[PDB]
Amino acid sequence: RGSFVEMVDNLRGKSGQGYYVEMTVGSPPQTLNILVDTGSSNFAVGAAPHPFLHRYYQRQLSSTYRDLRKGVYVPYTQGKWEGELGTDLVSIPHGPNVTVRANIAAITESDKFFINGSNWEGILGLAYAEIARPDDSLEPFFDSLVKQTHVPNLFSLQLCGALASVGGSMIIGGIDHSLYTGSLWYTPIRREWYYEVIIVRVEINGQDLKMDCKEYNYDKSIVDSGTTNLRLPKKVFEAAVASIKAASSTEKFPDGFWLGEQLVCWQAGTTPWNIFPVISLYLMGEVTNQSFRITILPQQYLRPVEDVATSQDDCYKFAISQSSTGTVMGAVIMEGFYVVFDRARKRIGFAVSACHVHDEFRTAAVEGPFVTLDMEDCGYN
Ligand SMILES: CCOc1ccc(C(=O)Nc2ccc(F)c([C@@]3(C)N=C(N)OCC3(F)F)c2)nc1
Ligand code: NA
Ligand code: NA
Repeated sequence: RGSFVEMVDNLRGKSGQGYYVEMTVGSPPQTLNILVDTGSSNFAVGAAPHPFLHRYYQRQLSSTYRDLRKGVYVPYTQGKWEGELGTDLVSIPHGPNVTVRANIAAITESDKFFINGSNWEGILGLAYAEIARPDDSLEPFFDSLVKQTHVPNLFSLQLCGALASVGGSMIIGGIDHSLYTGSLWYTPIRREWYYEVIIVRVEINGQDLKMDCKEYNYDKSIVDSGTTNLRLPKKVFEAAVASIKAASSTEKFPDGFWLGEQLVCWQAGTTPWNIFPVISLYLMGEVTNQSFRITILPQQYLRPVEDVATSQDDCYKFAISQSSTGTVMGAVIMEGFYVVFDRARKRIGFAVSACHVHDEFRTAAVEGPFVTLDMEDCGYN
């Protein structure tokens, strides 16, 4: 409990391509890099020589592979994958010292799923059986892990943002206290499908947006390591952009910047971080009428875009975007914080991440308690 030196720094990635962990599947073990995704529930790996993939799962080489004789077709908003279901032995080399027999979807056809130039070749869905494909009887990886071993039913994620390499830690079965400063504050998991939570108040530079709080969770809010942006429901995004624009008035930007339709660039070394406001989300706390708040910086929500082969300078993408699927606390929130997915107690903890990017005027923050009434009304039904 509290100290997991073998798992610290077991995540890697490149800016904008996600965080992956090394895993092995089959006997003898086949090594694969697997995207860590708290916003889905399937363990699905490339199983055929797609030209973007460095490595793929070759079932015919595993003596422990069992075929489930069932296909799975999974369409997303953009892109899709299709695969064949099976189970095999799975390990995490920089994880606990155990082997699990787990469901795997061997991906045999996909479209817009794998990223050209990325170093991962499958996805580890860490959320619950209820959003598993094809249905909730396909047991997710983490549930198999907790059933078959003595690993405690929680994991924690420290995502450290930055061609450029990102890194992080996924502590499986526990919390490592060197990964955060101050205290952890916990918000209830409202329902176990996504890691769904409830936002009770939103402030821009300390100014309340003053919306009905059910607008903040329309139709859900979730914590998702497999999404880059802070996504906000359309109505909330309009109000939030309007405050942000007002708060940073000392400079003007094309409208398209705020919509993610164009980048903005300044000369190297001179990003004026200080004209942009902090953003605070208050979350439902553990006790009636009690909330706490997490605050991120422009260093989290203005993301550097390295590969602009038609510019000299320092270009950034605005990484807060409008959503129709509810609020998504993606890598933009999570790179501020050490986040604890405490499934045994159905709660999610946040603490200031010991690695988050900041400057000498401001820092990400997790603070409470605050008195907030009517937090139950904030959930959408
Ligand atoms: C800081 C960068 O963070 C990231 C960058 C890229 C990526 C990435 O490619 N994610 C990614 C790729 C394919 C995919 F299928 C998914 C799914 C299943 N999972 C989530 N939660 O949302 C989109 C999705 F439902 F389709 C995510 N993720 C995080
Ligand atoms: Na057990
Ligand atoms: Na600590």
